[PDB]
Amino acid sequence: ALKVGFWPAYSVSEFPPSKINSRLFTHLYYAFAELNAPTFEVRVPPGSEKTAEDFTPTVRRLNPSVKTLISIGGWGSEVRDNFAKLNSDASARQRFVKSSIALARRYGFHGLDLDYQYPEPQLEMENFVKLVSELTAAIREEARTSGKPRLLLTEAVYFHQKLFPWEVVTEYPVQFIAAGLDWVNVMAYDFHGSWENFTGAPAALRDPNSKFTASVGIESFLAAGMPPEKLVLGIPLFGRSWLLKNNNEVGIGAPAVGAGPVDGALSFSEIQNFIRGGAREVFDTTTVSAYAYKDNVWVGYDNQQSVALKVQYAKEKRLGGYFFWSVNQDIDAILPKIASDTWG
Ligand SMILES: CC(=O)N[C@@H]1[C@@H](O)[C@H](O)[C@@H](CO)O[C@H]1O
Repeated sequence: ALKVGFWPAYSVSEFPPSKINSRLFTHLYYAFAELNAPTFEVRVPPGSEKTAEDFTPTVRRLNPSVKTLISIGGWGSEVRDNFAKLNSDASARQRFVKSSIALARRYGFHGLDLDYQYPEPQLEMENFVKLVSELTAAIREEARTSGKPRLLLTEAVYFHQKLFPWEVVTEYPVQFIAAGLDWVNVMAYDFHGSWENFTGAPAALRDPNSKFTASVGIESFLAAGMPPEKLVLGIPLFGRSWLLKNNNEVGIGAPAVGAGPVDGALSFSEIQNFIRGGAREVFDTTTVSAYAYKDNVWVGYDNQQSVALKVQYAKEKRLGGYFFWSVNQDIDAILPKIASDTWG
């Protein structure tokens, strides 16, 4: 049973690793190491070496049996473009594989994660396969030479097995992945947000009149032949916010006029403050989700109830477990506790 949390190093000032309740997790990820083009000598951001080093011993103080992984990449065009440059260059791939393994070992991480959004189109998937093929070979060789247990290898995946459901240009090679990776982190969120001019459930578990749901995505990996234990269901600890066109239209599907605070996203903790400050919270049973609104601000997120429901779902579907992005966004570890209690 995998209980996974992502900690972003950029949150270090407001939420250092010591604040993580690691008793609620089996694995904690450090996000993110840099690809560092053009050499592709992977590294943590220069000047953060101490933070990277202290991460694992720190989180193990509260839970000595917790394991850690370091994630390489992240979202955005720069990371995507750098993966694309890297994967097409055999020499660069060799430098990446060598430096990534060294990076994990340097700081005492138990594994590596690749966060590439996204390996499309077909050429990019094929070249990513080359990278992972070489990385897995090196991981096994490093275990034999060192006498240590091999590093874990995971990767972030789109909510759906096809890239993309509406226009398929490539797809995740599920048998390759099941063979080479310990698990995948399914990003079952950001289905809806301020890029749309209507409010919606940003991480809907299901929806009777929509294909953008966690369940539809999970079903697609399972249909493709992925062993269910290889799938780890992502749950956001943030919500997507909109500014309402009309303050008296406050339900799902209400017209909107742009991103709410802060640039279209609020942490769960910020959403708690929003409610304590007068916002009305609604649970939407149709989508298995929450939303909250006050004046012209509307936010959709996962709450205590929807998280319990999503974790039970993951158990029903026989998944490997769940992950949260990102742990700094729930300062009192409200949702990680509910999730851990639900699975146990
Ligand atoms: C489920 C999905 O694909 N969601 C994406 C979202 O991640 C992205 O931020 C947005 C804006 O480009 O476009 C959506 O289609």
